[PDB]
Amino acid sequence: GPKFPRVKNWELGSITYDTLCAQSQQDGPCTPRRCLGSLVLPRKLQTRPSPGPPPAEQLLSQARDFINQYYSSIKRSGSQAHEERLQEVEAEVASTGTYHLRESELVFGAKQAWRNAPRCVGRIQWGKLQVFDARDCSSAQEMFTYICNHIKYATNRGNLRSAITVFPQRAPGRGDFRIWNSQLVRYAGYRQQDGSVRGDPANVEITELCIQHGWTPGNGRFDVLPLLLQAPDEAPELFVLPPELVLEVPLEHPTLEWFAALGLRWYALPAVSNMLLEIGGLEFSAAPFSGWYMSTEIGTRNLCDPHRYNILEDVAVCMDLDTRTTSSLWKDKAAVEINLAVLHSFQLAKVTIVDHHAATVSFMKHLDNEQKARGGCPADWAWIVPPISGSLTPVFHQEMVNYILSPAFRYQPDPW
Amino acid sequence: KFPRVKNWELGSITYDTLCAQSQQDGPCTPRRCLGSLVLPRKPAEQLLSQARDFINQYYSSIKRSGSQAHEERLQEVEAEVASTGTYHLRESELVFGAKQAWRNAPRCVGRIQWGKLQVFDARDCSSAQEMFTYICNHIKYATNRGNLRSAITVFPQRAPGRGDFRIWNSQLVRYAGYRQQDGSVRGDPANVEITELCIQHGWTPGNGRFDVLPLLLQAPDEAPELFVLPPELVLEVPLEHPTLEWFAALGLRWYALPAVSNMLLEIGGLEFSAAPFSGWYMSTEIGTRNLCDPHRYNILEDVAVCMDLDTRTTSSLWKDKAAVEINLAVLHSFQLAKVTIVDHHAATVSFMKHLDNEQKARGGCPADWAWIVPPISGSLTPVFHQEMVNYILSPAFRYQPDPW
Ligand code: HEM
Ligand code: HEM
Ligand SMILES: Cc1cc(CCNCc2ccc3ccc(N)nc3c2)ccc1C#N
Ligand SMILES: Cc1cc(CCNCc2ccc3ccc(N)nc3c2)ccc1C#N
Ligand SMILES: C[C@H](O)[C@H](O)[C@H]1CNc2nc(N)[nH]c(=O)c2N1
Ligand SMILES: C[C@H](O)[C@H](O)[C@H]1CNc2nc(N)[nH]c(=O)c2N1
Ligand SMILES: [Zn+2]
Repeated sequence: GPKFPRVKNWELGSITYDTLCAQSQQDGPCTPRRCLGSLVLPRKLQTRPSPGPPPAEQLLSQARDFINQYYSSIKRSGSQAHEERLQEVEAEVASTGTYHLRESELVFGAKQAWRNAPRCVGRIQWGKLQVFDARDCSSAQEMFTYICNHIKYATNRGNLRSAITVFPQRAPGRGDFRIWNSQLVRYAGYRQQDGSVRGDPANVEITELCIQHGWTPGNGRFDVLPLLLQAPDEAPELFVLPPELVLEVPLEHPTLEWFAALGLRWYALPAVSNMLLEIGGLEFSAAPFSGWYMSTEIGTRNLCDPHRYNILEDVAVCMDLDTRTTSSLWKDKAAVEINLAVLHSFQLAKVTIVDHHAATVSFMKHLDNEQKARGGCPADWAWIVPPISGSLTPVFHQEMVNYILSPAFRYQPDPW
Repeated sequence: KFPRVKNWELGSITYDTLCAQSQQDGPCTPRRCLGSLVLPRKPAEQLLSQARDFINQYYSSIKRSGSQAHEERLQEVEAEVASTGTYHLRESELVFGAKQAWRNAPRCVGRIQWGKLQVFDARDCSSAQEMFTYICNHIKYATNRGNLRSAITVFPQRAPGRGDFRIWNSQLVRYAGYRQQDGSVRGDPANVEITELCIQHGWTPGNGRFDVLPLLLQAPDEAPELFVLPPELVLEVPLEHPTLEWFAALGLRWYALPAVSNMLLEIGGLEFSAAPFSGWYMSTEIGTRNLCDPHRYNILEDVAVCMDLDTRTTSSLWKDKAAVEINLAVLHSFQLAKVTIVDHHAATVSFMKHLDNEQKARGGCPADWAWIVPPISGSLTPVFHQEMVNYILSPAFRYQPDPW
């Protein structure tokens, strides 16, 4: 009947229609001929910068759309203040080629970008975001101050709080503010003479950049990287995070006493720093944000990916499993105990964390909330379903519709 | 252009040029991706173009394209369509077509096996009774006392203005699901509807959790008929665990043969509404989905309690622990009973090899990532880290409506 995607839950038998996808103004990577939904970074997901501001016609339409979004969210659509704000944006773009967001618009926009993020299972929390306005920042040194404050506020001694800090937007003929690091906290990856890697192989490139830029390298598996911070039209400067600001959790297992002897650990705060926050056509190239971890990010991906710390076989050996045959399920067994250790250790340390069952259950609640609020919720099934125990969580059995809404967090090319 | 396809574990890149051979729309558009949907939402020149394409594929496959046999065959097909609005395949074409359809199935992790498929031609079938005989033979052949062999049996194609041959059951082997008026379901809840259909066509029910269903077989424009399978035909494996002695006490079992029987086989524009096929099980189908899905047997909590796990909270990972042991028991029991089965690690490793074979052979391979990645331990398998392109190639296996 309804001219919209029909969405089914196969556990419960229930049916919804997504009308929200009608609001999408940007194409994704799929066509009637082939689905490219499993691609991490298709050409249709990456952006590209250009030294001059967008066609004013293009900016204006994106801006008017956002201003409309804003005035709706405060139930003043069609009002005199709504129309005057539009005029003010048209005028500002007409004379300068760009415009600026009021503070409450920036707050609404940051929350909406999170709410719109199809790959995030944590969106039940979308309305609880502390927005630090840093659009006054004028130096790399000052970015560091703002970032340290963010870290202190967000970490809160283990009672984590979601936050984003927004640095000045891209400007016509002026260099970007950029944080070179992909996260505020990253372990070094040192390429050994044998070709193997000590530390986190995900971080080889950023490690060597830090070294090129004068950082004296350690040689551990868990060396915290310094930040490479870039103010407009300047070489990036190097900043060492004071160790007491970086909360870490040593990993131990509730019953396997040898696990603590492994010397594994992870940091408390997942703070992503290389993403572009786009609002009403405005581009915030530096806008780091943080929440708290879902345990599978640490226990399954970062610790067990073959191209990350790759500890599965080591743990399986300690567990005395048969690692000579796939059918012993030694990988599945070790992976479970590693995830358990992550959960147990974070709880012991009083550091906020959520397991993949609690997380996906809460994401189902989010889906129902959004069905009523907006008539749908953009969601990337492959990313929402956790990397272990897929069909054991409710999201596996939930069909999802994926599409791009703005405000958005977007990937952007590396500054170098 | 053509999609750049990357493996994130190895850093290796391919380009899929095979997708350009797709003449059939999937559900996605540039505005929104619908890849996670289980089912699709919904003259004679068209048939003729599909027929030619397929005949071309066939003669290319035996490397005799442009031959006299090739040109004469195209003319036979064209003459037959022009006069009758349809045509018929030669057995060798059908054997090639059935293998290609499996090969092209984006949701199948077992495609390394695609060239090894026994094709039974059952197109000279005129009655439900004859359908039953063919099905029993298929089952006997494919089961092979536990040394499972992949097979397909192809019943007569659809013809305009006449009902289809259909097997109403979704698989040749299904356990009954009896709806207890106290809300619940005894047996397999996936099969409540077929179970009830059987009863009202005269089946005398059981009351167990694992009662094997009769087949409802339908010849064109006739009520379906009921046929009970001879119990010696249905090989089953009692489930036990290698170390937890209490596991056997759960009374769990599963059948050996995954024989799917409700899909439509399309070859060269011709449609085969009954063409049941079978291979062997990947252990997660049974251990994870069939036994642990909340809307299937849903045994996670029973096993967890037996394992004395803390059910009170998600963060004990009781679900994950119990699932692992359930999958282990399935593997162990099948291996003990000498019945073919493949674990999800071995299966995904073979599929990676298959992807590489196909890249060299065809320049790509249609794959549905969400269906290829197993339902436990996803990122622990190599397929999780492999980008895939999904598209429809013909010959194809397709869904079709239930005939009731
Ligand atoms: C509050 C607790 C939160 C949890 C448990 C959570 C969970 C997750 C997880 C598990 C992922 C997948 C990441 C990966 O596999 O690499 C993800 C992705 C994402 N998250 Fe959330 N998140 C939280 C808060 C936030 C916040 C505060 C923001 C932004 C304001 C955010 C925005 C995003 C975005 C944009 C992605 C897509 C990542 C990408 O494409 O690389 N999340 N989240
Ligand atoms: C030889 C051993 C085989 C293995 C291990 C295997 C494995 C699998 C698995 C695990 C699935 C997903 C099923 C689900 O989750 O419901 C699947 C789907 C599928 N398989 Fe294979 N398979 C095998 C043989 C075959 C054969 C012989 C055929 C056809 C001749 C075939 C055609 C298909 C098709 C069409 C699907 C899609 C199912 C659907 O969309 O409902 N497979 N396979
Ligand atoms: C290497 C790579 C990785 C990724 C995913 C990173 N996603 C991390 C992330 C982002 C936001 C998060 C928010 C909360 C949270 N707990 N984890 C979060 C983790 C995408 C593209 C590329 C590339 N190229
Ligand atoms: C409820 C439902 C389920 C499905 C997937 C069934 N897929 C079974 C299947 C098919 C082929 C197989 C081949 C081999 C094998 N081991 N298992 C195989 C299992 C599709 C549509 C609906 C609907 N409506
Ligand atoms: C190839 C595939 O897209 C890739 O491995 C994806 C799959 N799903 C994911 N899901 C999450 N949450 N995070 C990821 O990095 C990925 N990686
Ligand atoms: C909604 C989602 O597409 C659905 O639950 C899918 C996910 N992946 C799957 N993968 C396999 N192999 N089998 C399935 O039934 C499903 N179900
Ligand atoms: Zn798609």
